[PDB]
Amino acid sequence: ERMTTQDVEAITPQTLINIRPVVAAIKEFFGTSQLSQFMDQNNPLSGLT
DNA sequence: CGCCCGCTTCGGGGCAACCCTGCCAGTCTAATACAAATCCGGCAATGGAGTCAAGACCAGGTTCG
Repeated sequence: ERMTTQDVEAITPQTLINIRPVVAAIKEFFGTSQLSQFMDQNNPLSGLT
């Protein structure tokens, strides 16, 4: 999107790349997903299992 | 000639147990300019509401003649 609206001979990948949707996807995977489960450690066997 | 209807299939809504147990989800042209409304801060009319000091006032329980 901003590869066009930005003026040429002025921009740089510091001004192009937005890391905020990237970091949000990782944080919404490790938080609040039904595979990012809470570590069930009431003994070493269930910790392993 | 074009005209219409009986089975077939395609789709579409409804339902599929019950106790506990858990707890808070997203993104960009950017500012001026002005006016009505609102609000809040400070004296300034209070007079009402409370507070004290003083006393007058009884009429009854306590003591002397």
